[PDB]
Amino acid sequence: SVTAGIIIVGDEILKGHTQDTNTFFLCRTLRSLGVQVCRVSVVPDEVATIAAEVTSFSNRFTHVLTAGGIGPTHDDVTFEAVAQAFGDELKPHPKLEAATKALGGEGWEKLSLVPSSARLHYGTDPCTGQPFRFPLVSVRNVYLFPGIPELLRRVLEGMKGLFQNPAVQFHSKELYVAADEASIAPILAEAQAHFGRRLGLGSYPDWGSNYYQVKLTLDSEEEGPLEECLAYLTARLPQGSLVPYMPNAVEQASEAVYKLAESGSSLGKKVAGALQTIETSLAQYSLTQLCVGFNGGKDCTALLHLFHAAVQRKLPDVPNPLQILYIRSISPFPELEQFLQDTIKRYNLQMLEAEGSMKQALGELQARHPQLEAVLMGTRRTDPYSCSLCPFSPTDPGWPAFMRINPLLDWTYRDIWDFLRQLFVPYCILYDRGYTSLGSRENTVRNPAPAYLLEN
Amino acid sequence: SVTAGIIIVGDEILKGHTQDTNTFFLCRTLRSLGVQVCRVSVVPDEVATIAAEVTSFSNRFTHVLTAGGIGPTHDDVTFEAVAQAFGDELKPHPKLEAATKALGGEGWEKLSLVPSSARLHYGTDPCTGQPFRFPLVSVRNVYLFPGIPELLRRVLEGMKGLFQNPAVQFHSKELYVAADEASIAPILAEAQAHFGRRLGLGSYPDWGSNYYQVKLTLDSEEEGPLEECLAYLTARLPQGSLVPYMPNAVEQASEAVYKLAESGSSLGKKVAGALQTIETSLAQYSLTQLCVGFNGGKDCTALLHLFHAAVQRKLPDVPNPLQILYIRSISPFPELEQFLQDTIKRYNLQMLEAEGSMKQALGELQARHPQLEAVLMGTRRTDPYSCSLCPFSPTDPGWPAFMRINPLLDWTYRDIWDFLRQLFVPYCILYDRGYTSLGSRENTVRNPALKCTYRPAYLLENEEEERNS
Repeated sequence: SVTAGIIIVGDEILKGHTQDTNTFFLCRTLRSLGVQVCRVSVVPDEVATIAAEVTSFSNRFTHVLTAGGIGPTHDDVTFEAVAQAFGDELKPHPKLEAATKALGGEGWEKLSLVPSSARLHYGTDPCTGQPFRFPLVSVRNVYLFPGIPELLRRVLEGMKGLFQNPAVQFHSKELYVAADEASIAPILAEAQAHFGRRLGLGSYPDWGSNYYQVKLTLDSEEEGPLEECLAYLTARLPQGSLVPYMPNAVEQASEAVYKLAESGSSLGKKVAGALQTIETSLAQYSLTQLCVGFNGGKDCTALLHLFHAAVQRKLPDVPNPLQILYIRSISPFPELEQFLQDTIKRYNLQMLEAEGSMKQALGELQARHPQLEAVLMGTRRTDPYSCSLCPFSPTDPGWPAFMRINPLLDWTYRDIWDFLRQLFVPYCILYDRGYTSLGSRENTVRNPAPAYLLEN
Repeated sequence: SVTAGIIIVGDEILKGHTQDTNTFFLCRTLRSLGVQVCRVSVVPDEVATIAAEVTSFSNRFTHVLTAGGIGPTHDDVTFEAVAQAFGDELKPHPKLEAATKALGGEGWEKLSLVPSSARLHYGTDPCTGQPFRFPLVSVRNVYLFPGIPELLRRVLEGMKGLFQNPAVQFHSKELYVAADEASIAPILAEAQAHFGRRLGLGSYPDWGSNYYQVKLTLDSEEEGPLEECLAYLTARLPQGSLVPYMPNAVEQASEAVYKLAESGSSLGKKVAGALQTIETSLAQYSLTQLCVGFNGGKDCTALLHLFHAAVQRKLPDVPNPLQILYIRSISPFPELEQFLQDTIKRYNLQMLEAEGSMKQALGELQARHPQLEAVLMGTRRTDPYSCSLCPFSPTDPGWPAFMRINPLLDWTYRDIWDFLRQLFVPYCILYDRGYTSLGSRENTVRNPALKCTYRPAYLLENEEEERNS
């Protein structure tokens, strides 16, 4: 049981000028090394305050790690505070003097003025593989790191040996629960009691996903207790509470979709057909010549995901940035605003927004890009004009002439939903609230008393 | 003098599972309101520890703001901790009971079990305009916020009136100094003494810039002292320490480049000519047909900047990412690779990678991209082959068929460096370290002329000395 406390010295973080990113790194790294972090404290550049906090933490924890305040200016007073807390006196340390002298050493006198009882630790910068400029100063069980975030990460990585607890290795499991915290709290209490000291079970909500509301976290020093509690909980919790959620969209999406295609299942065959059409799309036109019609709904969501999967594997070496065509005609829904920005961010899309009917946007697009010659469409066999549609249907004479590709032409509503949910693809949350179609504000209603249970 | 302490509750934050973002929002918000935050504290889900910190912060500071631990599980124990801290007893507050009963209220009894001395503060959620689900719980000068960052931001926005200090207004301003921290340390000490408690002066280094090393920070309740200190320091500090640097190398570059072109100066004329060639390029081919040859160096940096300005002027609508072709030295420098990575995000470029001879990379490209037909080049007329070169030159017969466009043909080394620095365009750090020309690792060395512990590249006064390194 090796514990540690952290003291971050910085006026700026308290003021709000800059955000604190050192604390997350320090905590994560120390967790990996086998050290239990018990407290964190942000304090201003004041000698008395820093000295009090150092004294308390030193008495209470095995290791103490301070970040910031060892500069050459007047506001840098960590060394002085550490001197005070331990009744030491500040003295120029010859080796730090030599370090400053090897370089320019103008006005660096304060950088070598450290507590008399200090000890130096030399290490290797992981980025350069060469030794650091200055060694790490320690006093009793207090290690004085710099505040510069890049340098802090480098120095901690270089000197992490100093903190490794060999006796302890931490093992952790994550679980996604679709129920709110209130419903499962009793089961968690019972499980924690039954297991007691062996493992720590915690819970916290994370709000922005279609597949879980709460995240359970299991922690232990050994691997076994984690699975034992997994079994206990899978039993106690109602069946299906847990979700095997994976971040797929960005990278695994390519191979995950292809795997679903090669599987011998109905949905697998539908995916295989859509992907064959999309591959032909890539073979007739350059991607600079293709664009995906995206209104925000599911059909367009699935189309975009399939196009991404196909593009990646077909064209890994080329940058292949995705282009989409977005039409607004009615005052956007709030959920739609959020989803559209999120989607373009995830996929790194190119939005050429015309506002009106699709044909109008198509004219605008012909104007903006002379190379574009074809549009991918999420039209389907359930959508009217269904008998006339072909996988490749050319644009009407009046409209601006583009050749439309309909990979999802034979896909059915049930298939769209199976495909989206099985791979955990994100979609507009309104669908989860009982709306079967995303339309204008006057157009939208809920037919059920989720959307993915409606049969037709 | 309204002071505030902050207590962040949650084991997960400490273990490293998740990062804490509540603290930045709380600190920024409280400063905007006129409240000085004196401490922040992260504590585990333990009653004793939370209660100790609560007692301490309450006795010492005007406001105490707690985030987390008011959930319905057992590991959430803020209410009980506060009860302990003030010797109070937990008793259900009927209004919170009515709230929990209004909805299903399954397992929500713990959400209505608060200290007997609790006070409720009702508000309205700024996103929905609807009243909050639950009110903000207060005990003494201790305010119990939820832990979910989205919901906490909503709640703080709704009820921030509770903390507004009318007596105080904060003024803050930052300065960019091209000097090491040690050199200005004495001047900063003297200025701070001279101003005493009128104004608060801090300094911190910022590492990723070609134009400044340190950032000075002035904080006060009035504007006058800030301007006074600006004058004091501008006088005390050696000349040129202060720089009017602005991070508009991309958004405002469009207007700036053309402004410099319209100037009747040697450099202005050079920029106008390069831009004329580039505009002609855009008039001949579509952007899908163009790409910028970019090796990371100075010439390509300036070329990309000019090309960007021209594109944003003629086609402000066209969002297309500009395409660039990168050739990798048999042994690239790491710093140059990093600068190229930083650049691809700055300008949002699309990279058509290729290695080997220019001829080889072009052979691969015409396969990867058939639609592409022309390449912009940062070549300059140093050697005779380039003096023979023309602005629009096709590739030799052997090479693959592309049209090379050389807008920078007549530019001189001094002009390149002036164009980059005057507009504060970012460039590879290696040039500042004494390299005047970046080639493969085994061929290039810090330029000896620039040694004295090496001087920047943009001070070398002779253009011919750049060529030898």
